[PDB]
Amino acid sequence: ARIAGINIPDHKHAVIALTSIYGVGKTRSKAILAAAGIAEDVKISELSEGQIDTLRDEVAKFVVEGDLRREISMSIKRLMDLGCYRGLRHRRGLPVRGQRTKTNARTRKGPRKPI
RNA sequence: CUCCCCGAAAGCUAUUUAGGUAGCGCCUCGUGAAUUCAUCUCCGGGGGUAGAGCACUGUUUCGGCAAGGGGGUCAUCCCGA
Ligand SMILES: [K+]
Ligand SMILES: [K+]
Ligand SMILES: [K+]
Ligand SMILES: [K+]
Ligand SMILES: [K+]
Ligand SMILES: [K+]
Ligand SMILES: [Mg+2]
Ligand SMILES: [Mg+2]
Ligand SMILES: [Mg+2]
Ligand SMILES: [Mg+2]
Ligand SMILES: [Mg+2]
Ligand SMILES: [Mg+2]
Repeated sequence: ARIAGINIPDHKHAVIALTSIYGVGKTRSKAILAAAGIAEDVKISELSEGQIDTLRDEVAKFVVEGDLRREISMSIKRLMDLGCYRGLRHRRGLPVRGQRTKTNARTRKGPRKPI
């Protein structure tokens, strides 16, 4: 119950439990169990250590966790120092994908700030 | 009424005490006991004043160095220069 440096739940199906890894969604979690030869509905509790290791190498094929967290942070970093319009939206906390800001946009702005 | 000898104090402590009083200090008279007491010289002592000084406690002026702080020029998301 220790993959990619983190601990994954033991009472959950293998397909659901693997999604606890930053960088592995339901699709990738479905591919890994396929690449290892394990069913999806099997709890990782009753998984032999001879099987967990066969999952760890497959997870190594993907850029997950801190390496992904550094790639995403670098991508944003590249826009912000560039001065491009997208990086200016990241600077000012506004939405970047051309959404309306007259109303809404509270996910990027946060809760309301009275005058 | 007279003569002879010595000769103060106006301090301390306490006091419904403060211009009163009490004990002590200072005056007198008597008795007793030590080279007892004083001056000077030499010897043994502690000292924290005068003066001086500025390590300490504070205060003070000038210069040097400078953490830092602030005021600005950009930068500005974080940086920062
Ligand atoms: K818009
Ligand atoms: K008296
Ligand atoms: K007497
Ligand atoms: K004599
Ligand atoms: K002497
Ligand atoms: K001094
Ligand atoms: Mg999806
Ligand atoms: Mg639109
Ligand atoms: Mg006389
Ligand atoms: Mg009384
Ligand atoms: Mg009276
Ligand atoms: Mg003096």
